[PDB]
Amino acid sequence: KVFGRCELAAAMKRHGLDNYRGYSLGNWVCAAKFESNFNTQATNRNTDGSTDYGILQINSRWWCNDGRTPGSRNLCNIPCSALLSSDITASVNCAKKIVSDGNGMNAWVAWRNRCKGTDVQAWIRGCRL
Repeated sequence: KVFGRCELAAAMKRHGLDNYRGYSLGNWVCAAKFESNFNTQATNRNTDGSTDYGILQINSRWWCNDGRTPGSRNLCNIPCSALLSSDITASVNCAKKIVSDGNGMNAWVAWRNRCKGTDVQAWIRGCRL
């Protein structure tokens, strides 16, 4: 499923992402935008061979098991395909584990290079959340 800006923000708010670990809702919507383009089915294969899955592009070498990434820790203990679902609960739940990791949202390259230090609040303005 391809979400709308406000549609995804309300879904993330309800799943408890607004200010989870100090990151306001706009950060999460901005990240999703540049990581998957709001598309739950997005997959991207990396040079190291791991693949990124879903709305929040969660990585197979550490967080999920896709049955093809050797040395995968599968920290969120879940098959990567579960993350391409129209229901974002699994993505959001694993993302919470990733963000509490000590590196924060810097773990997402797109957040770091395109959202960090911007008016992220512009991402949820005009939304009935």
